Amino acid sequence: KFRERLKELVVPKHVMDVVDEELSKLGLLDNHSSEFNVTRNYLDWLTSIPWGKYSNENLDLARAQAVLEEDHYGMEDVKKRILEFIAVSQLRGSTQGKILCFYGPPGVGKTSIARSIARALNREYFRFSVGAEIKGHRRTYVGAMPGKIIQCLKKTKTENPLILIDE
Amino acid sequence: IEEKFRERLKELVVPKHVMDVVDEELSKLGLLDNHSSEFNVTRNYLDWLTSIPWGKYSNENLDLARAQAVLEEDHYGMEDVKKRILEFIAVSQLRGSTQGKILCFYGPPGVGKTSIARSIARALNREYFRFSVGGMTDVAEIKGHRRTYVGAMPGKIIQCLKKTKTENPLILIDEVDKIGRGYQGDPSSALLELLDPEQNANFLDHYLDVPVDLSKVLFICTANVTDTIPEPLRDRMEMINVSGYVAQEKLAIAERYLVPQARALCGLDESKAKLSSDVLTLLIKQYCRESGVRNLQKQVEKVLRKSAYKIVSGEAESVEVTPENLQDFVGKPVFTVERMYDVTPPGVVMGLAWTAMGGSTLFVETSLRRPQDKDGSLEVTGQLGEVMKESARIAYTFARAFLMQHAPANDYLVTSHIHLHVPEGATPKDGPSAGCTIVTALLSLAMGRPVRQNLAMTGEVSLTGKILPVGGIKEKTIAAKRAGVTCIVLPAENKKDFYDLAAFITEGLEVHFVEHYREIFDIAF
Ligand SMILES: Nc1ncnc2c1ncn2[C@@H]1O[C@H](COP(=O)(O)OP(=O)(O)OP(=O)(O)O)[C@@H](O)[C@H]1O
Ligand SMILES: *[B]([O])([O])[C]([C][C]([C])[C])[N]C(=O)[C]([C]C1=[C][C]=[C][C]=[C]1)[N]C(=O)C1=[C]N=[C][C]=N1
Ligand SMILES: Nc1ncnc2c1ncn2[C@@H]1O[C@H](COP(=O)(O)OP(=O)(O)O)[C@@H](O)[C@H]1O
Ligand SMILES: [Mg+2]
Repeated sequence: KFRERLKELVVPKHVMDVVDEELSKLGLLDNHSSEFNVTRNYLDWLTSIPWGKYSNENLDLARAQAVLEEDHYGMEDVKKRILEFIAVSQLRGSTQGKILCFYGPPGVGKTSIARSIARALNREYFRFSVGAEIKGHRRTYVGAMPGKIIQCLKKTKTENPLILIDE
Repeated sequence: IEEKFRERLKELVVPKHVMDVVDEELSKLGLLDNHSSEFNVTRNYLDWLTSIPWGKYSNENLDLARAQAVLEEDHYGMEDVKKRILEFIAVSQLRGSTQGKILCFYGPPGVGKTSIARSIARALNREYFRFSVGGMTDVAEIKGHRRTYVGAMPGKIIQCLKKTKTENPLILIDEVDKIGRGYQGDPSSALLELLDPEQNANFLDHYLDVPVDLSKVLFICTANVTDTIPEPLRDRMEMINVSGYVAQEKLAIAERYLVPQARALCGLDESKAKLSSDVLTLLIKQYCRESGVRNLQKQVEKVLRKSAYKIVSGEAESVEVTPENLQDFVGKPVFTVERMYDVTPPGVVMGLAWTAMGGSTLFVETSLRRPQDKDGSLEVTGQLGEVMKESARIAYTFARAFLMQHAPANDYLVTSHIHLHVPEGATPKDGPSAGCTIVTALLSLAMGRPVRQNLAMTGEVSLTGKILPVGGIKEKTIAAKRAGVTCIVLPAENKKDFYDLAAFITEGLEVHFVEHYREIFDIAF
C-alpha cells in the first residue's frame, strides 16, 4: 500500500528512485528483524512527507483584513504592516526575501498574531521553539527521527505551511 | 511467555500506537530462540511495555469536605496552599474528568514545602511518588537509555508509572532549583519536556520509545529560591509562596506535632518531662525566631534529651522544665531584652524596623552637640544608608518648619547643633521610614517633652509633612506587640495592610492612622 500512499501525490524522480530502491532492499532483508524495521521506517518517512500537495493561497486583501480583524482587538499598526506585506507578496508573485519579526514586551500577542496570519493566508500553521536539532539525526539507530521541519511537513501534509520560529 | 504478556493487557485500555508496537514485538518471540540475547532483550522490553498502566487511574477523591479535613489534619495553616488544592479539586470537578496542574512551592527552609506533598496526595487519593533533582547530572535518570545497550533501563518517570500502577499520580519533584546543568546531556531540558503541558502529553522515554500521556499527573516542584530555576522551566509553573510562621503559629505547630513526635522519639511522656505552654512560648520568643520550624524542633529535642539524661543517670527521676531553668537546658538566649529604654528621656523616640528574624524595635536618640540653646546643624550617626540620611535631612527641614509655625519663639532646631543617633552602632540600617520618628525626636528635644511612653510609629514624611506608606507592617506590628507597645501609629494608606493581619497579631493594639504630621503631633503629646 506504500505505492498507494503516494499514488495520487505528484512525486519527483529522484524520490521515487530511492523509494523503489528501498523497496527492493527491503525485499532483500528478512522481515521482523533488527535490519528490516529500520529501513521500513525510513521508507515510511520517504512516502509520508508530501511533494505535490499544496494549499490554495489566500491572495485577497479584503478576506485577509477580515480574518485579521476578527481576532486580535487593537494592533492596528501591526495589522497595517501585515496587510502591506501581503500586498507586496501578491505583487511580487512570491513571498520569500526578508523574514518578518515581531518584538515587544512579553505577553503582547506575538505568537497568536502569527497563528492568525497563518489562518489569513490559508497556510497551515506550525510552531517550533528555538528557545543540529533542525537538521535531524542519522540512521545509525541513534536518532531514528527526522528534524522538526520534516515533521512539520508530515503533520501539516502541505508543502507551503507557515512555520513560526518562536522566541 | 506470550500468554501472560497478552493476558496482562486485559484490565487496561491500550492505545493503538502502542498496541501495534507490542504486537510487532510479540511476533518476534516465536521466531527467536530462548537461548539468545535478543530473546531476553525483547522479553524484558515486553515486560516493561505490558507493565505500564496504559489507561487506568485511581479513585480520585473529589469530595471537598473530606479533602479539607485530611489537609488540616497533617499540617497547621498553610492556607495559601490548601486553598489552591481545594480550588484545584473544585475546578477538576466542575469540568468533568480529572485534571493535572504543575505547581511549584517556594519559601524559606523548614516551612512545610516537601512535607505537604504526601498529605496533598492523601487528600486527592493519589499515588504519591517523589524523587530529588538537586545534584542530578545526566538525563538518563529522567529519560533512560536505548534498549540496545546492555543494561538499559527506562528512567525515573516510567518506573514511577510502573510502581504507582496508575497514570494520575502526584509526582513531587524536589529541589528543582539546585538542578545540575551539565551540558553533555542537560537534565533541565528533560525536565522541560516533562513539565511542558503542550508536549508532556507525549513523553518519549528512551527505553519505551513509545509516547506516554503524562498530562493527568499533578507535578509539584519544591524550590528554596526561584531565581536559579531555569527561566523556561519557571515559565511553566504556578509559583505559590509558602511563607514562614509567627510565634503563635509556631506554638500551635509545636504543641500539636513537634513535641509529641519528639516524645515518641526520646521515649519520655508528660509524666516524666513537663513542657508547659509558657515554657514553649518563652522558648519560641527568646530562641527560635526564624521562619521555619526545624530550629524549634531541634531545641525541643535538646530539652528532651537533657531530661532523658537526667533521668537515666539516676539523678532526678522527673524533670520539671520551668521558665527559670530554661538556660540550663538550651543555653544563652539569642534575643533577650526587646527594648533598650523603659522610660524615654525627652529626646529619644521608639521606631519599628523589619528583619528576617521577626521585627525589631530601634530608638532614635538625639542630643545637643554643643553648649547653647550662624545656623544649627545635624550630625547623623549609626551606620545609616543614603536613603535614611536623606530622610533625616527631610525630617530636619520639616521639623524646623513645624516648630516655626507651632511655637514661633523657640529658636531651637535653628541655632542648635544636634547629634542624631540610632543605637546599635554596629548594625547597618536603611529605609525611608522613621521620618516621622526623626521629626518627633527633634521636636521632643526642642520642646523638652518626652513623648507618650508606650508609643511606636513608622512612616515616611515629605517636605510639607505628609505621611506616606511603608512596607513590612506585619513584622513591625509583631515587634511592637512583642516589646509591649500599646499605641502604634501607621500611615493612613496602610490601613488595608494592618487590617489584613491575623486577629491575634493586633489584639490589644491601639492603632492610629494618620495622613499629615499634625495628627502625629497631637497623638505624641
Ligand atoms: N505548617 C506546618 N505544620 C506542621 N508541621 C510542619 C509545618 N511546617 C513544617 N513542618 C514540619 O517540619 C518539617 C519541615 O521539613 P520540610 O521537608 O517541610 O522542609 P522543606 O519545606 O522541604 O524545606 P527545605 O526544602 O528548604 O529543606 C517537616 O518534618 C514537617 O513535618
Ligand atoms: B523602613 O521601612 O524603611 C525602615 C526604617 C528603619 C531604619 C527604622 N527600614 C527597615 O526596616 C530596614 C529594612 C528595610 C525595609 C524597607 C526598606 C528598606 C529597608 N530594617 C533595618 O534596617 C534594620 C536595622 N537594624 C536592625 C533591624 N533592621
Ligand atoms: N490584541 C489581542 N487580542 C486578543 N487576545 C490577545 C491580544 N493580545 C494578547 N492576547 C492574548 O494574550 C496572550 C498572549 O500570549 P502570547 O502572545 O502567546 O505571548 P508572547 O507574546 O510571549 O508569545 C494570548 O493568549 C492571546 O490570546
Ligand atoms: Mg524539602
